[PDB]
Amino acid sequence: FHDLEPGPNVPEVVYALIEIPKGSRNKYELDKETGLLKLDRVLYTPFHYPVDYGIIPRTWYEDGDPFDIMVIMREPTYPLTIIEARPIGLFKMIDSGDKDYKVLAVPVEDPYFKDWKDISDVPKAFLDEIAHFFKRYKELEGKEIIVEGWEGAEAAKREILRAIEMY
Amino acid sequence: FHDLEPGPNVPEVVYALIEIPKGSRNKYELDKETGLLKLDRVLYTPFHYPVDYGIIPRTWYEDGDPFDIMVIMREPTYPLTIIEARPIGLFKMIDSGDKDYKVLAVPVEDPYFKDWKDISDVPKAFLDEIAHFFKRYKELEGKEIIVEGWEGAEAAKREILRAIEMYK
Amino acid sequence: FHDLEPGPNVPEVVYALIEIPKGSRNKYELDKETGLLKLDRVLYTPFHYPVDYGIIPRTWYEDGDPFDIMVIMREPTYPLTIIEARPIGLFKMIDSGDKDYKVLAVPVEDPYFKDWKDISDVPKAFLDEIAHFFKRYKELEGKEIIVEGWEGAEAAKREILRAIEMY
Amino acid sequence: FHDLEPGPNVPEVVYALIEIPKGSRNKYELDKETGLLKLDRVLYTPFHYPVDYGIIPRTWYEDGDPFDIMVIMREPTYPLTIIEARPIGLFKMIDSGDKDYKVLAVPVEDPYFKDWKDISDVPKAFLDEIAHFFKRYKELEGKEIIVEGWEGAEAAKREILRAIEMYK
Amino acid sequence: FHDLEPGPNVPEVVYALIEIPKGSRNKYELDKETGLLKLDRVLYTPFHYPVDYGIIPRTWYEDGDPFDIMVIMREPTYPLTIIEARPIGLFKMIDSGDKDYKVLAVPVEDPYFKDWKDISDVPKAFLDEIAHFFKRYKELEGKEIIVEGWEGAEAAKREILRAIEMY
Amino acid sequence: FHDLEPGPNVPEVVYALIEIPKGSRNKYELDKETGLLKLDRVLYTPFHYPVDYGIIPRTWYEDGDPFDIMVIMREPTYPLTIIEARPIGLFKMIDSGDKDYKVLAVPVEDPYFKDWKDISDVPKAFLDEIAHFFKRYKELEGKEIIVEGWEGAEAAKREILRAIEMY
Repeated sequence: FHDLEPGPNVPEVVYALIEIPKGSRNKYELDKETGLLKLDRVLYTPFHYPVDYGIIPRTWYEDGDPFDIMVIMREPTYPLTIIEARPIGLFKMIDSGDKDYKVLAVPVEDPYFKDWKDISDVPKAFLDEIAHFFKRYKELEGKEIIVEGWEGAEAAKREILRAIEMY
Repeated sequence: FHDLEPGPNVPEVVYALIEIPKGSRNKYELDKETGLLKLDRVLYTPFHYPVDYGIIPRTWYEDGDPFDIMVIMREPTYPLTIIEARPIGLFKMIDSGDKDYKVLAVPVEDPYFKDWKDISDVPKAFLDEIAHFFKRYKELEGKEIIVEGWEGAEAAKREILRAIEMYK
Repeated sequence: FHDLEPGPNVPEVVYALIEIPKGSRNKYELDKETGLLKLDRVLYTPFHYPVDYGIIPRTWYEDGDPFDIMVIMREPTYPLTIIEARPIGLFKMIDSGDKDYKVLAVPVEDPYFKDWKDISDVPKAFLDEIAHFFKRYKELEGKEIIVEGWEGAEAAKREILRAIEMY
Repeated sequence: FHDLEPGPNVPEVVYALIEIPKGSRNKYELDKETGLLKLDRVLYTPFHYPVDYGIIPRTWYEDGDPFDIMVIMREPTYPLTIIEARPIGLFKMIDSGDKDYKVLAVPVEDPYFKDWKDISDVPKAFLDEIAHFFKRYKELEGKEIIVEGWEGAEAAKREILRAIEMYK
Repeated sequence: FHDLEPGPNVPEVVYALIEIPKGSRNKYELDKETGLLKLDRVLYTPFHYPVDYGIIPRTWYEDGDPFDIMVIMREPTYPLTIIEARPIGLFKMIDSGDKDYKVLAVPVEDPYFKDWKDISDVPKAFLDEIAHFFKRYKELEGKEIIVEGWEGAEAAKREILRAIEMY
Repeated sequence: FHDLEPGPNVPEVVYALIEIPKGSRNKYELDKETGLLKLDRVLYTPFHYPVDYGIIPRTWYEDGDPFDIMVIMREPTYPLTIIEARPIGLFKMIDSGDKDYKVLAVPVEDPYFKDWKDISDVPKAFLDEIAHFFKRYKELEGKEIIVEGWEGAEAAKREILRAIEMY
């Protein structure tokens, strides 16, 4: 089952339940019916998840699916691992005509990112790398998405607080 | 960790709960009570599993252990992840008196194997490396294992059913 | 571990419930309110654990924390992997405030260590490589640790049945 | 490091000197003068090569660089190792004005691919992931690349010859 | 390296000829009488190099040895990999007998460090993680090292053209 | 080309030019016509080289092929890497009716094996693991071999000195 919480200070520090460790071509997903890790699909192209992709406990990103969070990690964690994350941005894209934003966060417990606190704290090539990833990783799956851009911490925190109360 | 079902439409597609990620030399089993991961043993020889090995939920085979399944995976998965596998063959092997059969399943969610529906679609070398592995991976342990051969998907599934029925 | 017999033989055949697989730089920890894997920190230096690091269920060690056990593995397992271990020694050190004793062990089901029963059977340098490890990993984090030395197997097996009963 | 020949019997089997081991995100090229490994660049997107990429010794193609070869390898090899590859197809792609074609070769010394003689033997998904990779792996860099398609082994080899003849 | 232009721009665009890929615990070295890769030693502690470690061809540094350069790479290369680097700093330390200065650099052809030119652009903790590294790796081998601190990019670029000419 | 030497003290310490790093399923081989690494074959079975397999510079194991040496290494080296090796045993087997012995050595520069100097210094499960490997790794290649056993250092040193003078 799951019943864990959104995290400590909330908009400030949040919990990140990881499903896909950086470097994976295999896209996993936490099962709601079981609570165990299940294989969603193997990316049709040689893309490797650029970050530790996961969700934030008990959040409701409109309808259904929890709010997804991308944690920058210098060494991938294992699926189903909880991370205390400091949001720093909001990746904004539209899939089937709808907003499909995601929280770009960073690890609290890794001094490397101690002074990282807002998109303008992340080299641009990286952001473009995460962006270029969602833009093409499902293309062979007959899906194309429209990318809008990013937003800083506040928007992130802003969306999180919401997604949570919406939950 | 067995409150889950044998999978989607049982015959044609089942769930494979992995225990051993491809390329591993540590042999992990799914603990009875706990459900958690258990270091079964460290193979006595420099072999690494050539597939993702695991079990089909809610199934019981001849010996008296879950029906084992082998999912051919390009990139290994983590012990305990669920996988929607499509059987394509049955591995017949006898471990020390026990009729220890295994299913050869492929990922439903990887196009690479889009046209791997039956044992006749698998490169004969791969099948060969698979039987050789079991044929010998225990030799040092003292257990001698005889290999019998292969059977296609239909067989695989016929056995899947029977295993499900034996859980009860 | 919420519930799990400490080990099937005691003294000897003990149950090691790994948290940090050898080779890892991410220091993981097990939470009791959840039972899920949780990222605790990221070693501030480029240090990688020299052994799988775990704990013995249903134990209690003087500081309140469980009983830490270092299993010596060739190929690292996965966090939450239950390993039937077998303590061949005890590593004495103090995180500066209450002694923090780790239990050096060897996995059964691996003929490789067939003849490993005391720290005397353990190559010296290795033993050292560990000593240095704790005597130096947190240092960077502005913290010190007093590493005395090692104690025998029976020694370890002593502090062990203590804690396994101390409940 | 090019005193070596195009390979055994040139058409049917060539040598492939690898530069990029499968699964790598760092792009390595074979330095002109030195011969030694050169970090060409770090791909701008989370792509990892899906094959062992390298060059056919003593060959020169249209653009003005060695004829490139792709060896499908289960377990990647080290940059600079030689491999006896068996072509089975030709990848047609145009990089910024240049007719940048590549050979699709398989290992002679891996039974797994025993029956991979032509492009029709390759799982269509794999071929698809291959073209998608080139089609986009440079997008961020500013270079836009158009993909043209595939041709079988005969084609591959016809081009191998021509490349050899252009070295001279 | 028997022969190879130190780098195409000097000051800046320098030629780094890696010996020990980041992540490695085997300390490799390049032999001049052969030019082949050679195992030099195995760090006595479970330390793994934090960066690809190399040297600048056709240089000479006060002790007779070449000029060491630490490139900061995301994915490690392979020994004998020529990387067009770019020194953003200088790491000052002394192996106890003659100062041993390393040259912290950043690879070009990796937009990620697009804006890395001085140690000020380098996350602090990281810089530290290195400092600790040398200030602690050989210790176990009954040896000490005096780690002062870091110096700027121009600082590094200075000691550099020294050695590149000192021949 | 190659022209390197057998090693330092000779029967005592020897050089090991590695072709196949521990963990490889891919069997490589140093090319005599080129001197570059070439792929011999990919093992027909999921065996992974148990050790760093290689050759000793300028040795003549009867006809042709250089004397092969197996170095025990806790972390694999890269192909074409030179290692100073301390012989400790002779693996004895017969392939096509002939002796096809190999030198089992150990790394000088890794304190872990400081006190390893003779087969009786290597856990037995390991020796049986190396042995079981050659016994079956070419079976699917229609070849079966006959395994005789091992011999200690002196035999090794004895065979090396010979193989060299024979060269």
